[PDB]
Amino acid sequence: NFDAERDALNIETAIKTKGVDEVTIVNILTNRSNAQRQDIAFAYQRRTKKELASALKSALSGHLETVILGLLKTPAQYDASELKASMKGLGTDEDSLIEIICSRTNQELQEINRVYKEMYKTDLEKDIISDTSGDFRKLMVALAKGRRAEDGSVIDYELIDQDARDLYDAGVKRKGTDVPKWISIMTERSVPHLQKVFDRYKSYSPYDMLESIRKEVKGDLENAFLNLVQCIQNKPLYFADRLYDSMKGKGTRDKVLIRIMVSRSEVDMLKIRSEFKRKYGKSLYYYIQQDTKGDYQKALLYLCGGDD
Repeated sequence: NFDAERDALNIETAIKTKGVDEVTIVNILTNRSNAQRQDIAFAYQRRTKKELASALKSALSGHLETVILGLLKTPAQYDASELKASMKGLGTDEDSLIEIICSRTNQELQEINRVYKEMYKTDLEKDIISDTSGDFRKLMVALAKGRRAEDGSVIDYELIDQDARDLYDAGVKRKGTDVPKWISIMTERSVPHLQKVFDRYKSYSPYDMLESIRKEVKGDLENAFLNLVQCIQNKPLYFADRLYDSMKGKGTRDKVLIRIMVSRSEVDMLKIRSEFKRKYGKSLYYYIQQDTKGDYQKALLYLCGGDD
């Protein structure tokens, strides 16, 4: 059962069923890859004459709408749209903002940039500028460029030690504000490289990288750098934490959990589950199931993908 024509027919049926049949809509869409869902949208329009995203908007509501509409976007469109979303307000959610931009590669970031401009008729860099300020704007602008180095074949041990010390020297030896130095090293070196930088940093600081930050820069670049480093060091662990933080406490910050599950079900969902189990003892399946209800939850559970 990947047959677009049959998928589109079953969804048309399910959408025109008196009172909609969400069970079917969810069983189909959360069990097809992003590419497969694109062929279904196509075949659905071809078949019904209306766009599928449009048909589901009318058919669906609450959190399930949000989940299903997101899934229909290609990854770049999705990211593009969640960057718009999260940078509205003064430009509010600075966490969500790194979440989306840390954790994409240079090439995903060129697509995001290109599409963003297309959907919103304005460069991503301009809204970041509008919706952020101070050093956070300088950081986000530079990340969004997606200009990290790629990879030298042998591990470039030479440059690591230099960066390690330089981060320590700018951050906490000299210390006020050679924050530019932090911005550049954190944005222009490859992830693997920076992972090693974070290990060798321990040699220079009495604290590990994360501990060293706690107390430095306060201006969001404290909290923004705690997020970026976790994200570089260990993406699965990073999303696992953010997933848990969204589901902890009375109720749920359903934006973060939805975005993550939709955005990561095809990238590293298995490692995320793995890490989540070890760090909190319970599986991701379980907190979701518990913390969500209805067709909404089984849509997440399907995107979670497995009972652990």
